[PDB]
Amino acid sequence: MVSLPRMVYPQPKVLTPCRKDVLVVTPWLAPIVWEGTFNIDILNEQFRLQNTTIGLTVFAIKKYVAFLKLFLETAEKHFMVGHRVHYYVFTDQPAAVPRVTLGTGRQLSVLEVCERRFLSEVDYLVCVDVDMEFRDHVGVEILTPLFGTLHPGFYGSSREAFTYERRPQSQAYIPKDEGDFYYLGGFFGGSVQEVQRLTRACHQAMMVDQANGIEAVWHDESHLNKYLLRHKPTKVLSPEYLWDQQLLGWPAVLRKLRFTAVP
Ligand SMILES: CCCCCCO[C@@H]1O[C@H](CO)[C@H](O)[C@H](N)[C@H]1O[C@@H]1O[C@@H](C)[C@@H](O)[C@@H](O)[C@@H]1O
Ligand SMILES: [Hg+2]
Ligand SMILES: [Hg+2]
Ligand SMILES: [Hg+2]
Ligand SMILES: [Hg+2]
Repeated sequence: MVSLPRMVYPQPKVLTPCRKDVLVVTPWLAPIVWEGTFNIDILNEQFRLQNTTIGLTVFAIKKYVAFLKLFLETAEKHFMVGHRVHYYVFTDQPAAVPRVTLGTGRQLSVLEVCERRFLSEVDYLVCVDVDMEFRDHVGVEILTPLFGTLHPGFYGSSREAFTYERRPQSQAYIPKDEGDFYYLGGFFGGSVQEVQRLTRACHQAMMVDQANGIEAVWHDESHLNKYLLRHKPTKVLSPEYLWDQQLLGWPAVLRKLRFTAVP
């Protein structure tokens, strides 16, 4: 809304692509976020001017409460640093949640296991798994009305290979000739409104399947892929945002491993 201040930085080169080894924009013109595609300084400016508040949700149940400490600490070093952050930890063990020191402007809410709440406390919801750790920068370059992340195991495969729900009896069914990408169920987000619409669409889809006595091959992840097929995300994060180094190594194509799994 408000204008940006004087800024000095490398002039974008029209005849010089940033990256030439990967697709940096989808067929529906949504950027695909890769290191080297964005100037964080510009993006930080734009989002700070709007005093943007990002909500980060995680569900730590049972033995998973153990990953909270590493998760929160690493997030404190790489997640939306400089912006307002609100962590929402949904757990079945409120007292097991570790006491993590948070930077200023960042807070944490423990929810023992409504929506209207999210609409008033944050501008964006980022939803991920807890058994993870941040290893590098994960910032506002990902914020958009709706985004999904490319699965680290199929980002170089053809649709026919994707592990979509192939049974026509499931609401998550996707034929072999349909599909843009295979998105990860453990890293998606967008505005509060768009994220609730997605989760509401999936919950209903999952009920219909249960009533029909069937469960999608990859559960939640199967429905997400179906919803994102019909509602193209406004931004797609590259595999840099969710990788398993132990299981997949470190390809030259990935200049950074931002969010990874904890062996
Ligand atoms: C992250 C490694 C990618 C390649 C392994 C296959 O990944 C699995 O893919 C299915 C869908 O086809 C599900 O998404 C599984 N959850 C994926 O497992 C992955 O690997 C295991 C070991 C865990 O790290 C899991 O979190 C990963 O998604
Ligand atoms: Hg969420
Ligand atoms: Hg869905
Ligand atoms: Hg769901
Ligand atoms: Hg979902």
